[PDB]
Amino acid sequence: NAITNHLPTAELQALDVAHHMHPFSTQNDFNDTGARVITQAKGVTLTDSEGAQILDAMAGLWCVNIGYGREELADVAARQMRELPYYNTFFKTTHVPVIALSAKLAELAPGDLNHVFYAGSGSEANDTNMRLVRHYWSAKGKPSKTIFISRKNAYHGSTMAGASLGGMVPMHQQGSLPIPDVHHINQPNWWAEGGDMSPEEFGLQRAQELEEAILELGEDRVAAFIAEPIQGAGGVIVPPETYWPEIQRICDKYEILLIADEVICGFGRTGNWFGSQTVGIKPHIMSIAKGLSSGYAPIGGSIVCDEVAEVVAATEFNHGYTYSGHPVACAVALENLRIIEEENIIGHVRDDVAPYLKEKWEALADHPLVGEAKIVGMMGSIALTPNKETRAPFAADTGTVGYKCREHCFGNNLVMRHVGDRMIISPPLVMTRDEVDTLIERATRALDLTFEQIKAEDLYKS
Amino acid sequence: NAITNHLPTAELQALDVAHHMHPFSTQNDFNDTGARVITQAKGVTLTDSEGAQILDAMAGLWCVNIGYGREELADVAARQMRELPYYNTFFKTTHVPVIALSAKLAELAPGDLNHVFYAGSGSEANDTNMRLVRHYWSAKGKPSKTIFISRKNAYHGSTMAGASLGGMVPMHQQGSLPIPDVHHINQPNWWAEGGDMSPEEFGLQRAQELEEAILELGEDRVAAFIAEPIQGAGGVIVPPETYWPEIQRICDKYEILLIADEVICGFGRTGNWFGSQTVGIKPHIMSIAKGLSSGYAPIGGSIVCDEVAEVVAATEFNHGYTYSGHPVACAVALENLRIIEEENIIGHVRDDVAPYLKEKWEALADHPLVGEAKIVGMMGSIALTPNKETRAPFAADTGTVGYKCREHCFGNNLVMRHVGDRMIISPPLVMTRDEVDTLIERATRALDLTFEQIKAEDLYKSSSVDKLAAAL
Ligand SMILES: *Cc1c(COP(=O)(O)O)cnc(C)c1O
Ligand SMILES: *Cc1c(COP(=O)(O)O)cnc(C)c1O
Ligand SMILES: [Cl-]
Ligand SMILES: [Cl-]
Repeated sequence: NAITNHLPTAELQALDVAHHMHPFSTQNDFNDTGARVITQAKGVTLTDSEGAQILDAMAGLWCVNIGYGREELADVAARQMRELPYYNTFFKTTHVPVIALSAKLAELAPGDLNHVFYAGSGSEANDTNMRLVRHYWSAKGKPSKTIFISRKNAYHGSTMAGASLGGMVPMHQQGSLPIPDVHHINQPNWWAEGGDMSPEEFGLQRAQELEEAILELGEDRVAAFIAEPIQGAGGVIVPPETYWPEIQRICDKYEILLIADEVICGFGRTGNWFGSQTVGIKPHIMSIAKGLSSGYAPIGGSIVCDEVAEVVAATEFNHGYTYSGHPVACAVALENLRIIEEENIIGHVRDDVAPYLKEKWEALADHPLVGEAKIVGMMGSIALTPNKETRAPFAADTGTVGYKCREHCFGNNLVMRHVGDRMIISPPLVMTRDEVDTLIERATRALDLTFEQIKAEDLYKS
Repeated sequence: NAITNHLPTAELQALDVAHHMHPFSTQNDFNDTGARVITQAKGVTLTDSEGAQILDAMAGLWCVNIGYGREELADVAARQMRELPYYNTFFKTTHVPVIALSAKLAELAPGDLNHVFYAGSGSEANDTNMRLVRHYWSAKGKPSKTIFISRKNAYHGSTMAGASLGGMVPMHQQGSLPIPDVHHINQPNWWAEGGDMSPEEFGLQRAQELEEAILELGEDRVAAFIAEPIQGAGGVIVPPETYWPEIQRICDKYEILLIADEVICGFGRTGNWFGSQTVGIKPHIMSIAKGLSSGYAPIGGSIVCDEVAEVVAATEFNHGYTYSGHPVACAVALENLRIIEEENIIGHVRDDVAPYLKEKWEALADHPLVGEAKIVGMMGSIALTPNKETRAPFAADTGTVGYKCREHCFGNNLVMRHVGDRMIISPPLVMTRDEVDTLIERATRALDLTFEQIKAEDLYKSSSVDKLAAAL
């Protein structure tokens, strides 16, 4: 039997759990609940192997920025695969797709971020960052500058390096992690960690932790601060207005590289080409992936400022991947950016859908179960809480209420994910206002069903 | 901002060096000589932006196994990209391409290798292996088993972990590497490191370093031994006949996982589906990429054995990449595997081209510059030497002669690379006998030119200490 969309879902699910190990999963869970089989997608809508139509408020995995079914990219890939499906960039060799895409990326990246080292993923781009930066500081005559400073509940990939830069304890527990010279300061999540400080003062305190970490560890030991402009996988944590201005102040004062992990935030997600632009900072390096190709072809990379590139360009840089700059991926990514740029999809975000989504998403704070509704551009979160006044957590294991809401969302044909007891959305940037209404309608029904179930099941308390 | 094939080569090269940071390079010597722009390819032939045609004896980067120009992979990618160009396998969700690819890999991987964890590259596959294997020994109640044992001059990728697991000193010197709990033993390269030992004695000694390492580190600390069946990037080092059987028997003595890095050797390269079949080992995990999709789309992974997958299957495995199982990459890899299987390309290697290429390649040992010619399946190397009898290296820094030979190759429209003073080839598996003939004629002319050049440069010499040792 050939394995196609024509096989019964149950049969496909058996083959799935028998041979395909899923990311971030307990694989045995698939014996009880088989994996949902997505077979097609168009616009913002997915269809599963039973014909159900799900609104994908997560855009695949924060990445399908131009939405599904844009055929220009499939035409661009086929044409590239026919002419030159692959050649390497190792042999003093190059091709037009990576040349074109590198010039395009330099143009879009603000300031002197004008050079791209290519990777397959956001994880591999942050491996590049670790190796590039340490080599950079040695080449500058300061090889003791090795420490990357990150944050608890940051997420920077799933390689050995990526997982170590992220701040997920569960990830650190697997692989003898973190790798040496990776440190973590606290995250600017006011709702859960703010105490009774104002958001504004809490944002200052959390930013100041970078200067204290520098002084504690020694400036001669610190290589870089790496951070998501807005934490994505941590639960769409929007920092207070005070946070990034004080980070920038600290980075301006001390000899440290600022690494904006733009893997989720890049390419329109926050209303600008880069989250760095939105929050007002000036990184020396940006990690990119995901929205770079709207997820249609695997590709990521590091955009690097002139000064770092110049110093390393005088050295043999012994790093890189067989698929670095893969011509087809580059051709797909370039068409993605043309479609975002020339159809003004970022304008569509800034002026049309994001203001509408904001008004609707922030009104969910009116729901009894929702203590706060945070959103920038097209990434948003809601904290579910048993007490809005105390901002308290539920008594149950953090994520029990989130999981119930998540299940109610999917059962109501909407892709909204939980991180603990926050729910998160990251819909395609081409989403229209009428589509926002459906999202809000289904999110509200799922939130009501979670409320009643929690009440009935005795889980509404702190 | 319109950059296309129509632009002059000189202009394209200026944009390249200005914005494109090349892997494994000194970016600045692109200011000296700009990059060769490859514009198209078909079969085994590259064309560059000036119309020059190059026989690609390296198959892109050890990966274009079905050769260039297979428009089926484009049709499959396009059709997958219109139907479902991306979905994630993170949300208790899946899709048909990753399901079918996994079932095909489980059927092709011998024995109980029946489970695939997907990556984007061979490097990410090895990051998976480190996190998976350490987590597995911890799940088994033995958390102290963390040390990956690897080899010098091994190559296992370029992530923090891939670079660490490889054995390239220049790679260790960038990133504060190797990361902890990685140990390196010596490599089975008899030509350069054999001393006065016979090859098969040397083979046993080199494999015995694995037990020596295990015993000096402690069985309670060791988690895995990882190794390429045949070292590729280190210069296609074919171990002596004794080497892999002893490794295997050492691994069967100890609680240790054998990981075969099949990123190069996999999918026909050595005359079998996997280099482990050819060298006769039973790995617990195989790392895959390159030939998996014939490089037409980026994808990698780890093929995992039943007992390791099942141990982990009972735990939340907090690992994975957005593009793990990417539906277009899978569809392409599947079609690649279909073509390899249904057109019997491995049979074409085994019975037609590999024996012909072996005959002709090993005859290169008759060349006055060549000291040895080693080939398994469709990967080969030759050692360039000033003295065949002693195997003594050139007096000039290692790679001086290899580099000169590489240049004569590219001047003869042949992609033959050097690793130190070895030349290496890894041609597309669908290479025909007439294409072998062109390869060898070009390779032989490049050997001839190299030979008379270094002779004129006064570089055809071992060290004066090695020349005196010619006193027999
Ligand atoms: C998704 C994520 C990554 C991981 O990139 P992969 O392609 O999954 O390896 C890295 N950084 C950030 C900020 C991410 O959100
Ligand atoms: C090429 C190589 C790798 C790395 O694969 P990438 O796709 O470049 O990350 C790993 N192992 C071996 C043996 C390799 O040759
Ligand atoms: Cl929270
Ligand atoms: Cl040698």
